[PDB]
Amino acid sequence: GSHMRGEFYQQLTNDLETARAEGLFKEERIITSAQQADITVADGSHVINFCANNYLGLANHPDLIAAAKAGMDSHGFGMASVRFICGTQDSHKELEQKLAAFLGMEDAILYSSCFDANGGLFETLLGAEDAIISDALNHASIIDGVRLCKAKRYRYANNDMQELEARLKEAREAGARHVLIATDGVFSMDGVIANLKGVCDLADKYDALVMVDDSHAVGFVGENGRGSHEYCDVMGRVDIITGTLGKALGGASGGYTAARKEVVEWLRQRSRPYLFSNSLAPAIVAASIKVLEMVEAGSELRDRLWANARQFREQMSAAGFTLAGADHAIIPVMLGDAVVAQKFARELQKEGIYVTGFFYPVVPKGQARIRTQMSAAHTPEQITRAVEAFTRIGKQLGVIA
Amino acid sequence: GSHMRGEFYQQLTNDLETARAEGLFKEERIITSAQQADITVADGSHVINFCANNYLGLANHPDLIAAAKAGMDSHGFGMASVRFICGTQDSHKELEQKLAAFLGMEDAILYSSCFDANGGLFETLLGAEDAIISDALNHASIIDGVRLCKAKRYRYANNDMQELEARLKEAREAGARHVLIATDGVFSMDGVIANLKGVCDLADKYDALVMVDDSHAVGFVGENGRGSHEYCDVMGRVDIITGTLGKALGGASGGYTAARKEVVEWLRQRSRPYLFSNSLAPAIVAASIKVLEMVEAGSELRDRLWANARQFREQMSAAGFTLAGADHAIIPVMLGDAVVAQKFARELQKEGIYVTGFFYPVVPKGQARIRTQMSAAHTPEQITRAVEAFTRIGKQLGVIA
Ligand SMILES: CC(=O)[C@H](NCc1c(COP(=O)(O)O)cnc(C)c1O)C(=O)O
Ligand SMILES: CC(=O)[C@H](NCc1c(COP(=O)(O)O)cnc(C)c1O)C(=O)O
Repeated sequence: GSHMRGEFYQQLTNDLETARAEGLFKEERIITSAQQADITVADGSHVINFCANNYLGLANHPDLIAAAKAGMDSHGFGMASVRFICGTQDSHKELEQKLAAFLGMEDAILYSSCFDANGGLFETLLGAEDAIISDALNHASIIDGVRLCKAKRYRYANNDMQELEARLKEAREAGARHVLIATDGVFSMDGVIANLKGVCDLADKYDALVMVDDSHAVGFVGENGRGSHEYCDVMGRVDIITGTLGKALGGASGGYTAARKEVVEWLRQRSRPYLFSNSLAPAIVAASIKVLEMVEAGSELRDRLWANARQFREQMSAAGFTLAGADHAIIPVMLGDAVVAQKFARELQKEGIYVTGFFYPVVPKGQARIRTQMSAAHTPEQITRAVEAFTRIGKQLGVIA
Repeated sequence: GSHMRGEFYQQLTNDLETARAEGLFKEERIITSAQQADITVADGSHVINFCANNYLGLANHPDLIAAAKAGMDSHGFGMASVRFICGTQDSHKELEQKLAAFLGMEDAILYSSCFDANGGLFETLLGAEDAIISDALNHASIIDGVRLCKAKRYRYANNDMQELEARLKEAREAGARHVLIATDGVFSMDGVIANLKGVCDLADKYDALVMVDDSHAVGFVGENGRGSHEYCDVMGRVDIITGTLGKALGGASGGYTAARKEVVEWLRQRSRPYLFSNSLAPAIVAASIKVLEMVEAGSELRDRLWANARQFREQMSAAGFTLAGADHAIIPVMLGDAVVAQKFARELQKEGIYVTGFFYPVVPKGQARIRTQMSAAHTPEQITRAVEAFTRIGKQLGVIA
């Protein structure tokens, strides 16, 4: 019979139509240009993109494209193999060495994404006798990595050092052997930088390891763009740092875990995504080696980005919008209702501003928002223009007075 | 205090030392050339690679490199965004449409790897009231995808249709709502092709969905290279098919899930790796569109691959070796002892043959082997050389008489 399978398919169709009615259906907008500030969409119109992880504006940089091409010319198109078989080229090692040095760590191991780095981290290093204490606002990739781990789990309210301490005492009282605190370096839907000084101080007091996902920090957060550990001045106090090559560092693909030598080598020996998934492509490896140099010499880019973030926040703050977070390129405009968020975004596009509405499940129901993201590429003029558009539409939709 | 953190690092060091003592430490060998049959290693010497997923020899093909370059010239280096925000270009949709048509499915959704396509599949479609029945030999990526799902789990011995039916009865009698059978199309460490005819017939009898991971079949298995569903004559009967772009289809990176339109759209709306991980890079998207045309152009590469597989299996079997599986490019030479596998691999490189030893945890302890993989790029002479080297070393080591 096909009664149950028929139901499976019918409920999917029903649930999709229901999502649409509730303003929860994500529609993909086709972009026909390369990733940059000024993009072109399907109908050929030009709009300013204010929602990319292209923080330093390098996603379409000539130098990275050139490096990628040179990489394919000398090292090929694909490895067609996981690292331990025949997927390790000299350039993979050069990149890992360069990454470890950049982050101030002993070694680094490559993955095809930070989602995988996180997924293949916890289960490999901790077990049933251990405990993991996570910030409740942690990224989905951290949560899923922790779900695959046998360690006892505990959670503390976002940036709440009082609860973190309570959970640490709880874990230790329960007899946990090794304890690890896991937190985003920057909470991506809120534009909030973690309180790593507070976290590390507690880690010392309770003998716990510290893991930080710096996907939305590496390359532009910190005076040398090293990440949240530099920004919070706890360099050397974070045991494990994971990151991505798909954000500020090029935006193509790839991720990694940087830590002490023992951790990294054990990950190479037992991390499932590393053992059972393709090695990073030569084009990405080559371009990533080049991007780290561009980042190290990107002080002017960071200055621009930082100036852009303060301009947009200051101006939107003056306009009366409710904005989450502080001191980061991610500036979420809080709207609550998903239908209003989608409408606001569509109206903004008519005004030449490209942003996306965020709603369940990427963010909680009732807490919909438009997460804007500044880039070093944006000009003061574009930002003023975006602000004037947000203000006009915000007033028309009853979002602001 | 720091007793526990100190112990954490010491134990990792102890674990590493214990691993190499038992012949379970994987050393990576640096390759300085592009991926191909005749590769170059660190010291500049040339060796023939018989352990790559480069089934059609396209990993360093000039047409793919050219397509990748053109893709970057028009679409940039990276998307620096997940698909629903600003990571969808016209080319992403084009590739998904081409993949769907190629596989004989309604639609397809791209991921950065098949590891993640599997990881983000099950949890999104099934829940606590459902059941997943898995072939015991399933790949780690399927297993980890199932581990994130709340559905009740059942396992059946590899290719055991009797036990598969037993579990289907068990699940249904237990009151399961939706039941899904999950299986590799080709089991990668053994070179065994799944019995999809038997699986699908049973799926109909018990009203169950069927999922197949065709990573080691898409592009070269089947008269038209469509995969195990074509080979087993069950095209259209497999509800969900996942695959990779990192094997026969180029070998760079990327994965996908193909299924009915409503399944695919629901995945776009709720699959975690899709919502919270970078969109596929333009270079890979472009090259992938080209590779599908290359696979379709004719049967020449597939013919050579199968002739090569036939030759190696016949010659190695006549030479006295114990081999696993049948009828596939993957031809495992069973050695049992990890120390012997490691030694055999090293001795083979001295003879100009590059293969790798496989042991715990990639395969059970006591079941070490050297998994060879034929490629359309291999020549009859290279294979004969390989067989002669294997024979010579095998006799020297006492693996064969
Ligand atoms: C290369 C191997 O040794 C082989 N590959 C992994 C694999 C995947 C993952 O593909 P991605 O690189 O993540 O796109 C998916 N399914 C299967 C069945 C396999 O084998 C392996 O694991 O042996
Ligand atoms: C692009 C977003 O909207 C943002 N990015 C994801 C993310 C990752 C995954 O990086 P990969 O693309 O897998 O290399 C890892 N950590 C964090 C903290 C985030 O946010 C997002 O999720 O909102």
